Amino acid sequence: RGSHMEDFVRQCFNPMIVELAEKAMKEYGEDPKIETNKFAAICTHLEVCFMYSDGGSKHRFEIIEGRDRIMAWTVVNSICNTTGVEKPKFLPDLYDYKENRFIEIGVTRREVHIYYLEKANKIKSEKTHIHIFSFTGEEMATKADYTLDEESRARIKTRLFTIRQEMASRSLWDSFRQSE
Ligand SMILES: C[C@H](C[C@@H](C[C@H](C[C@@H](C[C@@H](CCN1CCCC1=O)N1CCCC1=O)N1CCCC1=O)N1CCCC1=O)N1CCCC1=O)N1CCCC1=O
Ligand SMILES: COc1cc(CCNC(=O)c2nc(-c3ccccc3C(F)(F)F)[nH]c(=O)c2O)ccc1O
Ligand SMILES: [Mn+2]
Ligand SMILES: [Mn+2]
Repeated sequence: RGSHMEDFVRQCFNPMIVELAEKAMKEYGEDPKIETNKFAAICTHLEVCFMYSDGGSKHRFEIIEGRDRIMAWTVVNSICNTTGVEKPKFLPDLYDYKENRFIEIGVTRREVHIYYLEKANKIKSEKTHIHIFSFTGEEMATKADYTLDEESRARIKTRLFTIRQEMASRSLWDSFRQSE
C-alpha cells in the first residue's frame, strides 16, 4: 500500500503505540495501511492518554484505552462494582482514583467546542469527565476541572504541536486536518 503517512507514523510514534493502534483498528475492521489518516489519529490518541496517566501520582489513574475490548470492559466492571460509580455506556479512556470518575480523552483537529459537544451528546450522563485537547494548544475540560496540573498538560499540547509540525513538513497535515 506504500503510503507516506504510514511510514511517518512508524518513524514518529513509539513501536508499542503503533502495535496497540494496529490491534485497535483491526479489532474494529479497519486497516492501518489504507486508513492512514486514522492510523495517525489513534496513535496520537494513544500517546496522549499515556502521557495523561503519567501525569500526577505514579498511581491515581487506571488505563482503559489500549486494552482489548473485552479486557477493557472487564476493568470498568471491576471499577464500577468497587467504587459504586455508574456503568458508562461507552468505553472510556481512564479512571481517576483521586476524583472517582472516568475520563474521556479527546484529540481533535477542530475547535474544542464542537468535539466536546459531540462527545458530551454521545456520553450517556455527564458523570464521565471529558477532557479535550487540540493540535493548536487549546484544551477544554468538564466544569473547567482539568484534573492534572498545568505542567503535565502543557507537554501534551507541546507534543501535539510537534506532530503537526512534522506532518506539515512532510506535506501530510492538510489531508490529516480535512479528514476528521
Ligand atoms: C519507555 C517508556 C515506556 C512507558 C510505557 C507506558 C505505556 C504503558 C505500557 C502498557 C503495559 C503493557 N501491558 C499489556 C497489558 C498489561 C500491561 O501492563 N500499557 C498499555 C495499556 C495500559 C498499560 O499499562 N504503561 C506501563 C506502565 C504504566 C503505563 O502507562 N507509557 C507512559 C508514557 C507513554 C508510554 O508509552 N513507561 C513505563 C512506565 C513509565 C513510562 O513512561 N516510554 C515510551 C515512550 C514514552 C515513555 O516514557
Ligand atoms: C470504530 O472506531 C474506533 C473505535 C475504537 C474503540 C473505542 N474508541 C475510543 O475510545 C476513541 N476513539 C477516537 C477516534 C479516533 C480516531 C478516529 C475516530 C475516533 C472516534 F471518535 F470515532 F472514536 N477518539 C477518542 O477519544 C476515543 O476515546 C478504536 C478505534 C476506532 O477507529
Ligand atoms: Mn478510548
Ligand atoms: Mn478518548
